[PDB]
Amino acid sequence: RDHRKIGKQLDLYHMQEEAPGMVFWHNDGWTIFRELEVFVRSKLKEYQYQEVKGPFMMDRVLWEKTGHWDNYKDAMFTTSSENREYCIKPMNCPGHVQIFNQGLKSYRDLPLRMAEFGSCHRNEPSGSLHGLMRVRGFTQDDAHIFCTEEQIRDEVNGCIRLVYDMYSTFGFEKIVVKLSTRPEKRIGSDEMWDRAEADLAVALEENNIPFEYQLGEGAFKGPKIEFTLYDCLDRAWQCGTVQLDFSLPSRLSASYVGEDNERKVPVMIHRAILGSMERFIGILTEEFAGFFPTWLAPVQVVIMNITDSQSEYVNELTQKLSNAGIRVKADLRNEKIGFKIREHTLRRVPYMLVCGDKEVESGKVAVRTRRGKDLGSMDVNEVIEKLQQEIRSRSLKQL
Amino acid sequence: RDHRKIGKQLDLYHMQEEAPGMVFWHNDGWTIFRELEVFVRSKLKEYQYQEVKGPFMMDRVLWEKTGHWDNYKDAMFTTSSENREYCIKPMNCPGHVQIFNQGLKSYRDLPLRMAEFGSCHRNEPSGSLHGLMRVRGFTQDDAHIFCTEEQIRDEVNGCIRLVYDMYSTFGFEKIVVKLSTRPEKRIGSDEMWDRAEADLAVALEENNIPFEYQLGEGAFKGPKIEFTLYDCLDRAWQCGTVQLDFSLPSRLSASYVGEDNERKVPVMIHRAILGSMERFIGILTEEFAGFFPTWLAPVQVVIMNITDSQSEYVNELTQKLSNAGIRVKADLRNEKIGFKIREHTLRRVPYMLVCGDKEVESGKVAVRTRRGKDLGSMDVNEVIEKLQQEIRSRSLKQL
Ligand SMILES: *C(=O)[C@@H](NC(=O)c1cccc(O)c1O)[C@H](O)Cc1ccc([N+](=O)[O-])cc1
Ligand SMILES: *C(=O)[C@@H](NC(=O)c1cccc(O)c1O)[C@H](O)Cc1ccc([N+](=O)[O-])cc1
Ligand SMILES: [Zn+2]
Ligand SMILES: [Zn+2]
Repeated sequence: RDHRKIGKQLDLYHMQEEAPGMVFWHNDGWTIFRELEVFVRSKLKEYQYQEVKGPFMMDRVLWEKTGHWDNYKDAMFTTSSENREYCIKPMNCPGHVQIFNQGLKSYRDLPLRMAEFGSCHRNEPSGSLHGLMRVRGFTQDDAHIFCTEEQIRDEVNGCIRLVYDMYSTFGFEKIVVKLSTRPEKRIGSDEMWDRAEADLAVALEENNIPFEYQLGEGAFKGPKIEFTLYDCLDRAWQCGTVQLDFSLPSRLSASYVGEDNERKVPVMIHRAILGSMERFIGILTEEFAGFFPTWLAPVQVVIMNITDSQSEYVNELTQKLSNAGIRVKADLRNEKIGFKIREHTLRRVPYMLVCGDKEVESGKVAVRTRRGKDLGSMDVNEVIEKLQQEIRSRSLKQL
Repeated sequence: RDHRKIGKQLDLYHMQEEAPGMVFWHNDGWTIFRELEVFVRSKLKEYQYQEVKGPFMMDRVLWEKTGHWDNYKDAMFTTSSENREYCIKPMNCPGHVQIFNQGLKSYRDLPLRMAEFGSCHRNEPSGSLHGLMRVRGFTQDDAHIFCTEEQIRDEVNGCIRLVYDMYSTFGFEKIVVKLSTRPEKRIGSDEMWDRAEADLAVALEENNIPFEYQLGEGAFKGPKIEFTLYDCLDRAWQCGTVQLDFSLPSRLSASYVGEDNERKVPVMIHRAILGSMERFIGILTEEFAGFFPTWLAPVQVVIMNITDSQSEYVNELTQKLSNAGIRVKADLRNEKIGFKIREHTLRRVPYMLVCGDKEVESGKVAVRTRRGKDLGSMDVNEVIEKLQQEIRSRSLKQL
């Protein structure tokens, strides 16, 4: 249960000192990463999130208008061009406000939910880097919700449902929720904080979450919620964050016309469910110990001949499974079938299809699982339907 | 036919001086961009391209090992960290060789086709920037093929087929192909160039392409092919490039074990079909004048009520179309139906579904196109099937 060893064994990714803290994703690791994005996109569709893409660097003058910039200016990579200085973005939020500021908005556009899979970079001390857990370049399942004060409770509800629904998909059902105190120095009126804290407290009560208040001081932007999942080793991983912001929309001049035809500043809700997805893949690799569920497995099925007489059949099957949307590989190598099955079992391929002489003549295929279970000779279409159901439902367990 | 005006009208993207040459993609522009990636991914699947992801910056020491670095060092953004200097990648190729250099390879791994949608940045003079056509950050449909000398002809054939097949999808069928001369200063033996030029010439003859030899000097890496499409205004756009490389794999220490058990340097083939995809969207926006084909349209269907009596029906329909994989929006605003239809026609929505009292009671829906064609009342499932066929086939024209 070391994602760096499993990552190497399954050829998921690598790192080198020429680019510290930045992942080289190999084909199979990138497959897992794209599948996670597909999964995230399907869950946001339910809430009608927009999906946007912001630029990788912006003028330092823009970043200086955010606020508590001094505290983070040390962690950003900077660059320059034509006597102008840029920061590689360490966060997507100011870019999202730029998109919100294009076009007059009014109350009828809110809540405006805007998600991005945007790569961000931070200049972390090299001594703290570790595998996929602590990186310099990361992509989170990021989004920002622009809403009114009244809409906070409903919007925080949606985030809560999204956290519990996405975590359970992977088998994470023990979840701890920590609310945050209000620090000495904050932006915003006391009244505005008091109402927002009421929204958060009401939203957690309706869902019956047992929350604690965290001992350390919270942010200056607004109240904050952090979600911690526990893996099968009962290890704690803080992944989800919901952060209210009364500061950034005002600093970057976001506004909308309200019902009273009066110009107002939207509330921003920053939130991420998985957090850094490089890290979440690290957690998953260890949670499953490399036995990825079928929908996540880089290679879902391997089809093998016993002799060269079945090679044309195996290629036919492979094309058929591939056209049915299954990540499938043919293994036509000159190796004994017991050698091939063992090799692909060690590489954690969910299903293994064996094609001898009986199967070419019958139109069927012999099915073995990576756990060693012998499922017998099955019709090709039966196998396809069963595989498609396991994939579309993102089932955690096999047939 | 100005993509910057159409881009603004349809709310596809914007740019600002805080990040010159770098696109802020809005929801609808990003939808087009992701659809293009889906399309590219489906065409590469046919050739079993891998898809990888490399880091955004690498040590300047690595970039200096490439060769003709002096010529391009002026165009890269540089940054630094812990008394070490990095270049924001202006190209994906050295990152792909790093991935190839992880793991011993042999002849049985070749050809190894490795694609990436990787964002790259170049420090272009601000005076040359223009819309989506000349940017500082761009993503091309990039790939690198590692192969043997013998495999060049077959590999170049695949690229040729991919160029003609992808361009025709968008309606581009007039294509001009230019081969390149051999410059005075080149890397590689004369013999190695002579054989590779024979591979390229044979590959073009088999496909019956009329090629010209370009007047200007070619690259020093190897022979080169450029493909130029013509749009409906008969404007020439050079998009595809196939560039042989005998230099980079040797400089960055790529090798494989051959059949004779002898260590050898692979040939690299750099290729892109669409080129910069920001630019290709610009070309498409002008080619279609904003009337995107259904599969590309940011919003494929809009469903409208006439009064509040049909709102529940419209929401039901919307959820049904959405579950069927159609990008669909309900328009329940308090506006006359003729006003709503005109508005969504001006925004180039392919299909418009009108729900009055007759349609709620009949279970049908009235269909109007963005060209003004009245298709009559249709069963909901008929509409879904027709829409799914137009989408899955990426048809250029409506029903
Ligand atoms: C304030 O913005 C706070 N943001 C978050 O905690 C946050 C959580 C989930 C999603 C998004 O988009 C969020 O912004 C804070 O700014 C986060 C932050 C910490 C450190 C640095 N840094 O460069 O050292 C930047 C941002
Ligand atoms: C040599 O590599 C040549 N490459 C290409 O033309 C190319 C075409 C299609 C796909 C890929 O991946 C390619 O590399 C050349 O290096 C391209 C290049 C031009 C200019 C700069 N620059 O930073 O000024 C970098 C690379
Ligand atoms: Zn944020
Ligand atoms: Zn290249």
